[PDB]
Amino acid sequence: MTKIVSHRGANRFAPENTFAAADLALQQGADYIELDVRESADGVLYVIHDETLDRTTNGTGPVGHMLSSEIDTLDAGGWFDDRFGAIVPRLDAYLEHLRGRAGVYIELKYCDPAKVAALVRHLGMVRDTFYFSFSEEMRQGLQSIAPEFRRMMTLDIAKSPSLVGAVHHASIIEITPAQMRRPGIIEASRKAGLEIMVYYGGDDMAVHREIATSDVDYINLDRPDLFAAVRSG
Amino acid sequence: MTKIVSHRGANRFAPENTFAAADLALQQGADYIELDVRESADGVLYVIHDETLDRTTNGTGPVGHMLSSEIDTLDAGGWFDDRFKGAIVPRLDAYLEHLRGRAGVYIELKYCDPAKVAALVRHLGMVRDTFYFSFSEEMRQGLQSIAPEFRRMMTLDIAKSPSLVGAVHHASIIEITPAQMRRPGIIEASRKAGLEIMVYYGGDDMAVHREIATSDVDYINLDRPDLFAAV
Amino acid sequence: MTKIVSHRGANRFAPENTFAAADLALQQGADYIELDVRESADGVLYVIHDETLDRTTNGTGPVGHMLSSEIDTLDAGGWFDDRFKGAIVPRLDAYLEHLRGRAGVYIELKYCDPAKVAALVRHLGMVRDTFYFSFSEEMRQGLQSIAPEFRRMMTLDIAKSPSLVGAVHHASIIEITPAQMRRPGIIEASRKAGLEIMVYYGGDDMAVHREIATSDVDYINLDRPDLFAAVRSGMAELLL
Amino acid sequence: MTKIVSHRGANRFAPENTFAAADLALQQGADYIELDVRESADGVLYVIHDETLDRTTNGTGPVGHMLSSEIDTLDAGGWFDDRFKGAIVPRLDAYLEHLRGRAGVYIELKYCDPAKVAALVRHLGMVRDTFYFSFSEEMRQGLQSIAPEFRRMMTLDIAKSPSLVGAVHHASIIEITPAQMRRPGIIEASRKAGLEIMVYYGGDDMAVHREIATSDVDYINLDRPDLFAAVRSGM
Amino acid sequence: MTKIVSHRGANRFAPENTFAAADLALQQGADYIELDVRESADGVLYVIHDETLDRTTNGTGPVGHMLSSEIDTLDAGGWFRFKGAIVPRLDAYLEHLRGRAGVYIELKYCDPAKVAALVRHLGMVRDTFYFSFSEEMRQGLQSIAPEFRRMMTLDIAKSPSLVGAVHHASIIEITPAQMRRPGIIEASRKAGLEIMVYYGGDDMAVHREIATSDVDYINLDRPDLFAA
Amino acid sequence: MTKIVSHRGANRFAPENTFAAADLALQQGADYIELDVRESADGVLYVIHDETLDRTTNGTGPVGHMLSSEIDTLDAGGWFDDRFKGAIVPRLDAYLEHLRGRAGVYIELKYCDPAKVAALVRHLGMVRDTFYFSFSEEMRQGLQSIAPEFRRMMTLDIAKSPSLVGAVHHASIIEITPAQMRRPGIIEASRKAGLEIMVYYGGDDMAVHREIATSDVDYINLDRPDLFAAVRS
Repeated sequence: MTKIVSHRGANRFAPENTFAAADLALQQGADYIELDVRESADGVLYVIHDETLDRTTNGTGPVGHMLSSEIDTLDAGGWFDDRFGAIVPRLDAYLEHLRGRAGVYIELKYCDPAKVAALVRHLGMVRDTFYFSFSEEMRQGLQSIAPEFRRMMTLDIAKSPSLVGAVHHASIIEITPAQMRRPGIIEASRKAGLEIMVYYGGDDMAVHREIATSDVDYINLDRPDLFAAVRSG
Repeated sequence: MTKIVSHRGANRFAPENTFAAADLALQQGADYIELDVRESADGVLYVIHDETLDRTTNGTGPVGHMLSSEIDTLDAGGWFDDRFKGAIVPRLDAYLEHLRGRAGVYIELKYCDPAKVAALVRHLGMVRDTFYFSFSEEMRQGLQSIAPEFRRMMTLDIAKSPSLVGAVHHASIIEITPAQMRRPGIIEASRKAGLEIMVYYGGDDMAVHREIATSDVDYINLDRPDLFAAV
Repeated sequence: MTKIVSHRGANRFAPENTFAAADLALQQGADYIELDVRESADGVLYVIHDETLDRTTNGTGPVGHMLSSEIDTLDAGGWFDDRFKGAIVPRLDAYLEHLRGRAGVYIELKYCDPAKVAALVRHLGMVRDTFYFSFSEEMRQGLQSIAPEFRRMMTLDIAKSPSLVGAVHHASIIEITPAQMRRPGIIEASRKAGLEIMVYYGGDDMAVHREIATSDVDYINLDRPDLFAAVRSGMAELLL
Repeated sequence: MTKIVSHRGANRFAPENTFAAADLALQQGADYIELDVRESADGVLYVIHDETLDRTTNGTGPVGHMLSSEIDTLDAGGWFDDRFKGAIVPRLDAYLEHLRGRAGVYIELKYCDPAKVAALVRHLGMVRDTFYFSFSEEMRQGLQSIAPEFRRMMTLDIAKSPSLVGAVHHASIIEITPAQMRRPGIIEASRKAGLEIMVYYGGDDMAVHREIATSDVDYINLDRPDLFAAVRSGM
Repeated sequence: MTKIVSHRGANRFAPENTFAAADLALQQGADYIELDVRESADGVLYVIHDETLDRTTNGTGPVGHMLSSEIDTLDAGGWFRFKGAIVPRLDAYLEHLRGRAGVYIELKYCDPAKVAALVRHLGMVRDTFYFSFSEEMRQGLQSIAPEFRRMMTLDIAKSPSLVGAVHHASIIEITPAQMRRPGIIEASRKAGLEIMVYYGGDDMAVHREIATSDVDYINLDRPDLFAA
Repeated sequence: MTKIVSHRGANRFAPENTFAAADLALQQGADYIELDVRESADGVLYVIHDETLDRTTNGTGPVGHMLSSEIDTLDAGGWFDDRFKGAIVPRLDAYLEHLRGRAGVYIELKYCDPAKVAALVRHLGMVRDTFYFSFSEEMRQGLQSIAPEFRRMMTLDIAKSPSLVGAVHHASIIEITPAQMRRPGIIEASRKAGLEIMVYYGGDDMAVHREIATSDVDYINLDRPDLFAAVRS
């Protein structure tokens, strides 16, 4: 049965990357929660997609340039609705809060891979966690510090299912719906012994079904509720 | 339920690292089969333990100095029982193709070329059902560089602590002696670490076998598949 | 005398990267066959240049997304000429075996598993007569830690300086444009560095071929073995 | 002015590797404190020398097979004296925080997770006033790839030459025996390489201490802070 | 106290990357002399910024394609009282500066092994730090000389806590705008980093700002002003 | 034909690793000169085998602990014979300078800075005419990381199989013993692996010399060039 990976939490009904967005996703049936990591000017791990506070908080400028004390005081939920001054979660709490409740797909944006390794190791969440990053710097870093961690590569970058493990040292391959459909793509990913996650952040119930129907291990989506119902069938 | 890992195949009643010994262990309920691998003078991958041929074949000297053509000649069963005269020193090549689909494989690199092992396993598509280890640092470094994604294991005697099996030795699997399986905190520390757990037994004591089947262990490295299957 | 490196076979008279373009190249006096490698969806090493099958086959899309079983189906000659209707997309497998004992091979990795390439060559015993290159930094580093000892080359365009081919790029062979060949100190620096020199041309100006054949150059990476071979035979006589 | 490095603390008057030993050393004049890092079965960084609890605690067996829960239960002081019956096995956690701002710290990894150490140190902002070493190659290489910016030392016995401390061992500090210190070439060669100089001793000969203080050395890896402390003052 | 790093000498008063621009700046109170290094076709280190000879020489083309011999010929003073000024070999330039100042070496494109050997030989490790916009040059030197001092700009590291943890540098460089921002210097100090500020701006009003700030180095293009 | 590798120089007629012992070797027709490098306390690369200055000089103590200034002033010939009174321990600097153009150089690192070696050989343009080795894994890993290009040898004793001389020890040259040279499959395997072959002897049983010279061997690591040389003529 395909597991649900919630892309930045219950994105459509709660401020992305918030305990609320996260808690909501767990309610709608998400099996995993995806988050994005960044580091404050003073070395603290936070959950936030953008490089700057602007788009999703009461603050502005590079998160890398701000100290945590200030960051910990920003509003990260009012921009969505007044019903939400949610905090820019610290990977510290955000993870401890998720531990035991779900798996976490951690995507490094820019931070210290060592701190991530040390933390995940401290919490004992190695098995139930997997990594990725568009930053080559981050991948190599995490690849050198934590080879044993589960990581994933996109077919888009790997060029071939056979190279996801061989070249990108990953055990999970992310493919689009178009790639999911191509006959050999799944058989190949399977020959390579990869878990398979398909990315789709839309509303087409049909697409959700077709995925819940295919030989796929995960779905990285922006609407867990929909896929959860389709999985109901 | 604990999975069975046949150490050198059912060697108590068959020649170790032989198709016979392996098919035997397989028939006695083995879930995985463990191999020993070395490379010939001319780069061929063989399933043999000792560095030399003397002990388990009718040949002599270092395996690294004999051509594959001469090796495929030797008898790898005679020394054991007369009932084993044909017994060849299997080629990792053919040995894995055979097991491919009948069981899992635990490949211990004695001394060879990691690249050829990774090329081989990736071609047979046996990445998910195999794991590695070596007492040679050189071999582990090579394999670690060539195939980080590969599942591997470290023993507790080397890692010093379960918290270091993955963190320091990049292992996903931890192997422990039955004694260590007894220490209350060891199995728990390993689970905290998220490692798979395997115990090396291969004894006669059917009680220990039942004790391990009882504990929260994932695999049991064995010399007597027969016994454990019953339990 | 200068050695000839056939750029993806005698491509001007045969479908590039094809057993046909290669045999032609051999018959025409080439000492090395240059070939491009990519990997199928299921990990089979193939000889083909483009990322997609569209141009040199009757198939379409990325090769990385198609299973070798269907790939072996395609026709890699038909597009060049009716004479080549059933040319297959060579499996590095067969190709290298067919070339072993017949020529040297210059293997350019486009995108594939370095481990498989190194493993295959070590098995055929072809490490002395093959050299590598790749435009993909990822492929280069992969092969650099997997096969530090293989023979490799770097372009001056990338190395910036002959002295950096081996120093920074770990290569023992430098590739140069005809223009850089003419620069007085380039061939000399490369010589001080202990590098083998290769000039990439592949045009059809007889003058250039004769010039190159006349310079202090070890190899000529070209598109027309027929031309350079003539010029070279001419040199051979004088050599007598 | 030669700075003093207290090897496992004032181990000559207090149970080694305990806060008691650390504060005592601080008082005898210590500039730096030396620890040894091990790791519990569940990944908690502890300050204890031996691979086994036996010799310096009321616990027995490998430190790596025991959960922090039980370790935090041991008596790392009683064996030394009744005055210290209380003593606990210091978690690198708190031990470091307690020293931060009060003294420099020489961290010697026995066997543990380099990553856990590098993260802890960065989080505590103690990068600068701290330096590392280890006799485990596995440990040094682990730390070398994870934290190459850290300050670290190499013993001459291993580096063979002073010009190889940095070039081959990537170290910034060279440890020298009082003997090797005497050779006029050793010290000058070290300085040429831009190295810091530390002399390991831990002996009680006021004779030696005087000489070391005499020499052109930066640190002295001591076992008797009081002795050299007195000698330094006089100068 | 804040030290002065001369961005390839007093490039404003004398031909950049020259013994002249080095002496002048050194005389004006400069503490360090920043220099740009490239390698000739026959492998000789040379101080010159651009990849091509043109801009600051009577010779043309890439430096990488010219033999040291012919390069030694060129005059890198003309284009600026100076005329016979030569393109300095890192050999002489480094020996010439030893004992008189620190040296900030910025690798443009060359062999890190040659640089490390040279600096190790000359006993100049402690008084020198590195950088390079080239990932290749940085990884090369990082693997060859982990111990050398190096800097990463905040522009690239994104966070002060990442200058050492990710780019393995002990020196962080920043702009004045960044210098002005509160918690930046603070975070930089927590990471135990040395702080350098780039500013080739004559606004003597900012030179005053920097001076009063908690900086360690000032990589200026006009030493004189800051010296005042 | 077989190239001659003068192991430490003409051993029975001139103090090992000396200018005198090298020039003498060249006369007996040596093609290559094997050296042993060690670094002086102050960073100078010298040519000397032992870790200490005892056995081969009038000085004493580990070479690494003595400054170059001093070492330069020592006597490396008197120990051998009054004839070589004054022989100096050769800096790899001038020793390579002196050999460039007249011989191949087998540079065996004992314990020094691989970068210093690397830079030197690069500057003197002697990359093609030299190959390397070291029993020290520490030295081998460093040279390997700094100069993968350099040609290097590995003994079959260590590689366990000619097929691993390249694949694992990244070397193109395999040094074997006469004993192994006699074993059938060996030399052939080495050829299948495209390896250059070198045999170590240093003995004086001139029968063997010819056995080696009549074998498919490219190099001979000798103690007596004079002998093998004449067997060559």
